Amino acid sequence: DYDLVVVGGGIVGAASAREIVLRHPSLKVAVLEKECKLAKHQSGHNSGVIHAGIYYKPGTLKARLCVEGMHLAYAYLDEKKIPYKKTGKLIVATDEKEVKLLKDLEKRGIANNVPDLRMIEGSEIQEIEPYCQGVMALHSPHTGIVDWGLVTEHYGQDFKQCGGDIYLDFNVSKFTETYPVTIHGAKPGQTVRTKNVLTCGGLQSDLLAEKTGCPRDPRIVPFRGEYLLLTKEKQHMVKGNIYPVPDPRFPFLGVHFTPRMDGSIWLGPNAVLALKREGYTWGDINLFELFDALRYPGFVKMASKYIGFGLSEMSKSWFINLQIKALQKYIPDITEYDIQRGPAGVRAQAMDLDGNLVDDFVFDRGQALAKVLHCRNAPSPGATSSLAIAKMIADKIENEFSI
Amino acid sequence: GDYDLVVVGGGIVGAASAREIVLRHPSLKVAVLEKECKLAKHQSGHNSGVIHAGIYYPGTLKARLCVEGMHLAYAYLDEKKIPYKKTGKLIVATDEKEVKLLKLEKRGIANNVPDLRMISEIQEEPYCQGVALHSPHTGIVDWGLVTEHYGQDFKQCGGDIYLDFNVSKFTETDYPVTIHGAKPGQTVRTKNVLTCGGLQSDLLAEKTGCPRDPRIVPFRGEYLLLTKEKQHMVKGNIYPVPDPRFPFLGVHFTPRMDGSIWLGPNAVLALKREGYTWGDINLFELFDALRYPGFVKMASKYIGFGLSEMSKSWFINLQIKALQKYIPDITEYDIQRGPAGVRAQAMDLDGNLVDDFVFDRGQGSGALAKRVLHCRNAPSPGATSSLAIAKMIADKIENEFSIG
Amino acid sequence: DYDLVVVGGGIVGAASAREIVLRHPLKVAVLEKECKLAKHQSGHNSGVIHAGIYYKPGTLKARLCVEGMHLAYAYLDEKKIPYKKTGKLIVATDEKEVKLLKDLEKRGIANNVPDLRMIEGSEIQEIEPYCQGVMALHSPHTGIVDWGLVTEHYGQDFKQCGGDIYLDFNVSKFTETTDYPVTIHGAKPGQTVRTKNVLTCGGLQSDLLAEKTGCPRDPRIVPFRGEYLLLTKEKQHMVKGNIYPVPDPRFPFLGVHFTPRMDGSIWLGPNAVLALKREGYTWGDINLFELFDALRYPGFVKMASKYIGFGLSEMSKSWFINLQIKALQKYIPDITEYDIQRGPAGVRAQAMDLDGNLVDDFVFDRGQGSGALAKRVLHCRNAPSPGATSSLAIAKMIADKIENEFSI
Amino acid sequence: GDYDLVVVGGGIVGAASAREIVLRHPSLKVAVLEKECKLAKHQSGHNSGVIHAGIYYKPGTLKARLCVEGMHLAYAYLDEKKIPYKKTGKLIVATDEKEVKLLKDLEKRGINNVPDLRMIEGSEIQEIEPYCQGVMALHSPHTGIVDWGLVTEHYGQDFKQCGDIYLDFNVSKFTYPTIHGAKPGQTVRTKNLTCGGLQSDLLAEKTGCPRDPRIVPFRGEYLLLTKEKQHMVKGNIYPVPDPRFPFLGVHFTPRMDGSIWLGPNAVLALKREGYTWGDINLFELFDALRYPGFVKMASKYIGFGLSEMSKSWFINLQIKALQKYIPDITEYDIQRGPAGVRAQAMDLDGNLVDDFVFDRGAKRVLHCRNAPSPGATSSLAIAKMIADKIENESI
Ligand SMILES: Cc1cc2nc3c(=O)[nH]c(=O)nc-3n(C[C@H](O)[C@H](O)[C@H](O)COP(=O)(O)OP(=O)(O)OC[C@H]3O[C@@H](n4cnc5c(N)ncnc54)[C@H](O)[C@@H]3O)c2cc1C
Ligand SMILES: Cc1cc2nc3c(=O)[nH]c(=O)nc-3n(C[C@H](O)[C@H](O)[C@H](O)COP(=O)(O)OP(=O)(O)OC[C@H]3O[C@@H](n4cnc5c(N)ncnc54)[C@H](O)[C@@H]3O)c2cc1C
Ligand SMILES: Cc1cc2nc3c(=O)[nH]c(=O)nc-3n(C[C@H](O)[C@H](O)[C@H](O)COP(=O)(O)OP(=O)(O)OC[C@H]3O[C@@H](n4cnc5c(N)ncnc54)[C@H](O)[C@@H]3O)c2cc1C
Ligand SMILES: Cc1cc2nc3c(=O)[nH]c(=O)nc-3n(C[C@H](O)[C@H](O)[C@H](O)COP(=O)(O)OP(=O)(O)OC[C@H]3O[C@@H](n4cnc5c(N)ncnc54)[C@H](O)[C@@H]3O)c2cc1C
Ligand SMILES: CCCCCCCCCCCCO[C@@H]1O[C@H](CO)[C@@H](O[C@H]2O[C@H](CO)[C@@H](O)[C@H](O)[C@H]2O)[C@H](O)[C@H]1O
Ligand SMILES: CCCCCCCCCCCCO[C@@H]1O[C@H](CO)[C@@H](O[C@H]2O[C@H](CO)[C@@H](O)[C@H](O)[C@H]2O)[C@H](O)[C@H]1O
Ligand SMILES: CCCCCCCCCCCCO[C@@H]1O[C@H](CO)[C@@H](O[C@H]2O[C@H](CO)[C@@H](O)[C@H](O)[C@H]2O)[C@H](O)[C@H]1O
Ligand SMILES: CCCCCCCCCCCCO[C@@H]1O[C@H](CO)[C@@H](O[C@H]2O[C@H](CO)[C@@H](O)[C@H](O)[C@H]2O)[C@H](O)[C@H]1O
Repeated sequence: DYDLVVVGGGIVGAASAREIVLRHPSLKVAVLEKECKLAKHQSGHNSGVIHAGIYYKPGTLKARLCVEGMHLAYAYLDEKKIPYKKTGKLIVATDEKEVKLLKDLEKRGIANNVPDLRMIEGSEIQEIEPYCQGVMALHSPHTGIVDWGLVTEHYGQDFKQCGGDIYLDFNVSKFTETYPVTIHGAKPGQTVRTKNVLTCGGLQSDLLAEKTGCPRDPRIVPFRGEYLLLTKEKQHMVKGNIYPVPDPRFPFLGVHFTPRMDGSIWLGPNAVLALKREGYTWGDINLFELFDALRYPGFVKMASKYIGFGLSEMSKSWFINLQIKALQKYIPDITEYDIQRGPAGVRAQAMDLDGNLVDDFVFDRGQALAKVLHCRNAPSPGATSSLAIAKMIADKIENEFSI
Repeated sequence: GDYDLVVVGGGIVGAASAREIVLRHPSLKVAVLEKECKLAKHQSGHNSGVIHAGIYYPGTLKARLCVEGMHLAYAYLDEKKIPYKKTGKLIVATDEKEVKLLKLEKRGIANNVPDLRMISEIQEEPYCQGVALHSPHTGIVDWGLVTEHYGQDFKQCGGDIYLDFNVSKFTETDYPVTIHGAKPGQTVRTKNVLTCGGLQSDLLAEKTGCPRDPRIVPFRGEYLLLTKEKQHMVKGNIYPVPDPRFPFLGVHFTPRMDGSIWLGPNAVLALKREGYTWGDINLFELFDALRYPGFVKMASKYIGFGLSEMSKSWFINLQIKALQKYIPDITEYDIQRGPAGVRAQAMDLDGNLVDDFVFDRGQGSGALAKRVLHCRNAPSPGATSSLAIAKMIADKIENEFSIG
Repeated sequence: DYDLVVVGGGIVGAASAREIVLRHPLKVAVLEKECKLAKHQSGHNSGVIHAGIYYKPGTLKARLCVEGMHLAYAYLDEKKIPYKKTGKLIVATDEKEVKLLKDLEKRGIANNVPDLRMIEGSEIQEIEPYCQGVMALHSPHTGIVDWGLVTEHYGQDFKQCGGDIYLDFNVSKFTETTDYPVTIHGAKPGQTVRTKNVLTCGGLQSDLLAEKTGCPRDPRIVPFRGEYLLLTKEKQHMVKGNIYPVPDPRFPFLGVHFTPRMDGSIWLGPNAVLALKREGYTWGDINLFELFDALRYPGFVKMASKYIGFGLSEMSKSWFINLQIKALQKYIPDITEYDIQRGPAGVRAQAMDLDGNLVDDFVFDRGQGSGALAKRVLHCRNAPSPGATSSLAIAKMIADKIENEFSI
Repeated sequence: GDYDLVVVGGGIVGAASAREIVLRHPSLKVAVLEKECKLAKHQSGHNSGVIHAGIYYKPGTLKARLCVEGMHLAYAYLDEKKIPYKKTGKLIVATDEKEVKLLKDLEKRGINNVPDLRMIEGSEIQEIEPYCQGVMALHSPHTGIVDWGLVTEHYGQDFKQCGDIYLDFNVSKFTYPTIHGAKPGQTVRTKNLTCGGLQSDLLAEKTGCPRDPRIVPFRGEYLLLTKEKQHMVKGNIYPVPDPRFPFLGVHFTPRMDGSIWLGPNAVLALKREGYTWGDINLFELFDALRYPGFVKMASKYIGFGLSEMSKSWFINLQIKALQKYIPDITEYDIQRGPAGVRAQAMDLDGNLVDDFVFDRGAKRVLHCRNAPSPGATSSLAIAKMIADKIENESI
């Protein structure tokens, strides 16, 4: 019924299916999503920041796609008239040990050609954020905030305006050979036949790849990202984004202060090991989803080296008074009575056999069903670089299937 | 939009109640809010699918609603032209004590289950044995499809079904109550509210002012699928003689409209409200069910019964020794594990399992109170008695909400 | 240093050591890890002296019981050890239990149990006026005793003939050095004992000690806690003797029985609950090393495949004692939950093969090869039930087994 | 009726008090009731055997008063009875400039009338420990190595030679107005204290004392350095610990037999006598976790306690911290050794008790629920304080 279908209604799958039919309008492209609407998981529960590209090492792939995607996104928001607020980004250092890291993020950010990056001292910190302390800060006024869930839906809008079809409530559960390939949903009779596919399963990147002939690695390890909602009384204390100086050994950016479109400013997210693939709450646990997460060889290797950082993140979440004490190192005007537990997101972090966290493209196919391409990982961050990542995925697909 | 009445629940009880209230009053502006993407996505979409004739329940309301609902169901199935098969039920006894309990025959004759005969005798079910009761008016149907037709009739009467509407907060506003969904900006204004939340009967009732009791204790009903190489060994429904102390009818043989033979369901306590799998655990929803005062009181009396259900689930080989008492030519190789349903069992603070109607509301004569009525439980079988209990739910809200 | 070492100060190890020194007046020592002898199974038992009623006629388990019973009474009177000889009344609950009790009557008189006599009706009131039932089986020769006190007398006779008892000696390792090739190391540093041959009756650790020589993991020791209930002193007059239920013949467990102790107390038990620890006498005692290994045993998965229902039954009645009372009221109905109290417990050293069966026979095992430790250290990994009553008979069997394995 | 005074607990505290009591009044009928077979089978038998100089303790405090006095009393007792010991330096070593500040406060608090407190510079470090690095350090040569289990046996040896140690006596309930044991018939009546280490809270509840202060077991795990490199550690090597906790941190310490133990750490034991990780007790966890003060301390000190468990789960991380002192140790050079359990008392607000705590019901009983640290070196000094409190409550 179709030529190629994209499995995944996330911002990556929507932007890829959009980009491929814009350049090739003669291709019947469909999209299968297991949920009611688009961007229900990662791209629907994010902090909503358009990143400038500072943390990523120059000359790498992630440093190029982020800077290119940040300009492609801003140009896309004006064409579609999507609301967005360009607020300041302050990477504030609190002691003499973090400014050395801040000085590395300084030279690393300038090499990526981020627009108008300045390094302010403690005197000018209140000039951008009057309520924030710090020894030194890094100001990136080009960063902005946007609802990536609305951005994801606008991708699907332009997708089917060119002839696409978005099949929502379609839980892909099996691939069969009959248009040679055939896709089967969770409901009986719900089936779609095509020639090739391209999956962007996000949190189920590996499980979709296990139903074609790909190995278990790289396994998707769920990391919950919890947020705290500051009360409306003190929303004026944060004008823009206030980021901390993170540990460069991990891709996590740490809990930060971030405003949103609805005037709400949120505190987060953290790095909490989710005991469930879609474990948005701490109580929700799946025994089968962690027996494999524990029997995975790479998990024991990462835990052998980085168990202390994951447990202290879980410590600051068990007792939020510890998290407040950390946030007071930046804005000491916030107490435990000025916040309340909000929603959270889960990160689909890839992991190899050695325990490293993957931050690179991971395409895989079977060893008819083989030669079905699975995008098991995309470079961070997937939201800002979405349009740039889409073009790169729109190049891998045309050589794997000859379009 | 603004409405007169709002029904929270896309199940067979919420849809039939919403369908009944608009047929009696076509001038009403009634809406339906369902948190899932389709009607009958839980209990009404994960059931055995057999239409009961009320042979186990006389003089009460459940025995009247089931037989009346069974007659109204066959009339609705023929009017809307929905496929159904009169498979017939065969309640077989095995031991000598089960013969005394089956002599269930007197209660079924009083309830006027038509063509009820005490049978064992012969295999005129060929492969079934044992030392029985036949009622050929018991049939099977897709109750999930029946629920969709209730929504089709409700939409044809001017009603709107809001899907993906996860009700999360009732606040005060001509339409003095407003309803908040999960997504920001999802708002519906109404005058009076009726909730049929099924597995979330108590949680929805808590957002108005109702007490914790009765609590909804999840009981997962796992099913085993007899493979196609032996589906011919069961022609109609073959039920065992159950313990009258529990509403669970025990693991039974039941054919489906697609020709498959399903074996079940059992009674395994789910570690989650929507725990359809054995491993899915919600520590919050688990601790509250156990810390509920009525749970330990019920566990102190019948935990051995629930443990044998779990043991037959952990080791399937123990389950077939029971099934071999009815059909001995079934091995461990002829069956596979299938899907499951979770029962919204209501339980009081004393431990007794609720089986009657439970309507609850607020207290202090406010706006959220008196205008939001919660159906915390409906008599079983809910699917078969759906058209029957919908008439009594419509009568309840007509009195409670004053409708013309 | 010594010619023979018997590790384990239980009733089986002390009887074998006492027997082996009387026949060969040999430098033999006894190593016990605990403070005193009979600190486990020999000191945490029902204290009943059985006659061969339940056991198969003509088998070794049935011969040893009546042989050890007659040897015990002769030994109790010889050493002036206090013992009370009441009766064991096995009552049937329903007609289905009358069929099993009829077989136990024929199975008991075949092994010469003096003197079996079936009773029924109002005759049950003549022996126990508070207990009911359809039919019963009377055994006037069944008595009670302090098996822990009996075990200490075995070591008393063992020391009265030149034997040395090593207390607080936790055997940790078996190494080789001659003339005494095998030395035995303890938990404390420097504590060592050299010997020519070693015999191990470790009870709950018979498989762990055998693993330190070269013996396989099977048969594994699976701990089964046996909890007791204390009948209040206000109703201890309601039971005059031993009231036993007819047990399932598939399991060696005799079932929760009414049993008086010689201090006047009436204990109701024991049950058969799986222990989360080899020496887990309480409900909360959990050792993850011993828990996560009893589950990884191949026989444990096979045994639970067929008898998990009987085990969860025992556990459910252990969590809610009201269920246990409803079972005991089928015999003496005037007992309620207010008339009981949680008491101490014992742990059975139940051996299990790889197929899941509970072995109840003699299991001797030595190391592999012609080395020093493999040919001089013999492990008794299981003894026939009951080890306490059959102690004198088991000791003679073990003594003959040692006389052949080591040529003394 | 048999004895006049009964000391429940045969640890180093119970043995020293019973020994001190009979020397003052040789006419008293005194007995010691120990649950285990030998004396010093628990806390006193499972320690680093260090005679503490007393450098961490604030001046003018009671803990600093008994430590400096008990250390001198212990050195006189070891020579009087000819007990083997070795006087090696402790050498408090620092790392970064942030650790030098706390090391400077340790030198000021010590100069508590500590003897011969010299501050090593850096090049002189190799003259005391040639394999240890660091920036600055604080030396004190009169610290000692000792078998505290051997000393406890000598305390009871004198007590038994001055007029009875009842071993295997698990004191159960209470009834010369009777002390019951675990075995039926095991009895002994007295006219007048308990010093149970990990059970001072449970013994007090047998006569009507409140649950507070509770005893929270903290397992102290040790690591045995390989015998092939048992020469890199000549004396003690202690890190600069966080002053908010009584734990001195994992340290290098040699034993009488030449072995060197690395530790102990502070890992929450899941059992009162939980000497290994897998040994847990559910009843003793609903005790500690449901305790009101435990949640208060956990809400403030969970991060430090979680990293301790992380270093215990993976020695991978533990040696990475030890290499900051001597960097010539690998993973194959270490091996998991034995451990001890700390009888840390905790009040209802979460604070860790560090002073004397005596509580009675009902009048003839007196439970020393806690004693100042370190109880091993302060054994003779603390015993003098316990003997003064029991004489007043009218010997
Ligand atoms: C807490 C959090 C905060 C973040 N904040 C930011 C930020 O501030 N800025 C930024 O640039 N990035 C941010 N990100 C990253 C960004 O959200 C993700 O990188 C991006 O959404 C990845 O796109 P995706 O489509 O792969 O994710 P997803 O949206 O999760 O894509 C997966 C989709 O596939 C569907 N699916 C899965 N399995 C199947 C199946 N079998 N059949 C059919 N459909 C299936 C899922 O339902 C889902 O819709 C954040 C991520 C997290 C977790
Ligand atoms: C395993 C099993 C087998 C059964 N077999 C039979 C049989 O053979 N024959 C028979 O007659 N009966 C049978 N039944 C009974 C029958 O299925 C139920 O009685 C019936 O489905 C009850 O109707 P309901 O509306 O409560 O269903 P439900 O679907 O459970 O109704 C609850 C609905 O409300 C929605 N909801 C909950 N909370 C919210 C919220 N906050 N906001 C919005 N929506 C919300 C849920 O998504 C759901 O759609 C069976 C039941 C079970 C569990
Ligand atoms: C609850 C219960 C009730 C019973 N009731 C009865 C009854 O009524 N009548 C009856 O006849 N029988 C009864 N028995 C059975 C009888 O008690 C046992 O069969 C018998 O006690 C076991 O003898 P043993 O010598 O093997 O025992 P144990 O006493 O268990 O012997 C093991 C000994 O080995 C020692 N040991 C272990 N490892 C080492 C080591 N490394 N170094 C040194 N020493 C070590 C232990 O300390 C211990 O003392 C009962 C058993 C139980 C559990
Ligand atoms: C890991 C660790 C390392 C240490 N290192 C050092 C060090 O280097 N230097 C230093 O000076 N100090 C050190 N200490 C401190 C010192 O070892 C202890 O503080 C000291 O032993 C406490 O004395 P105690 O008698 O109360 O202890 P314990 O020896 O525990 O005394 C309690 C005794 O009473 C018995 N008992 C308990 N309940 C009962 C009962 N009901 N009936 C009968 N008997 C009972 C117990 O069996 C035990 O023998 C260390 C402590 C620990 C835990
Ligand atoms: C499964 C077990 C293994 C777990 C896997 C490994 C997980 C690793 C997660 C690393 C921690 C998350 O990322 C971490 O966030 C914290 C908290 O914001 C940052 O912390 C930083 O900012 C916070 C406030 O925001 C300051 O109080 C803090 O002093 C500073 O270090 C770290 O710089 C960053 O490294
Ligand atoms: C607090 C939580 C603890 C659990 C609470 C109590 C839960 C009670 C569970 C009841 C068990 C389910 O319901 C029970 O099903 C079993 C097994 O199908 C039926 O059992 C019947 O049919 C089976 C075959 O299916 C026959 O082998 C059996 O001999 C017969 O009794 C029981 O008659 C019925 O009572
Ligand atoms: C870990 C997985 C495996 C679990 C282990 C399974 C072990 C098997 C358990 C056997 C149970 C103990 O042994 C069992 O005791 C019970 C209770 O006393 C006896 O039961 C008998 O007496 C009791 C009262 O005492 C009566 O209420 C009962 O009707 C009668 O049958 C059984 O006849 C006997 O079989
Ligand atoms: C129950 C949950 C809460 C747990 C309760 C609170 C437990 C508190 C324990 C704190 C940790 C133990 O004590 C802590 O030991 C560590 C490790 O040795 C010391 O750490 C010090 O020495 C180590 C080496 O040993 C160095 O690598 C480290 O850089 C240095 O800081 C800390 O200075 C001390 O504070």
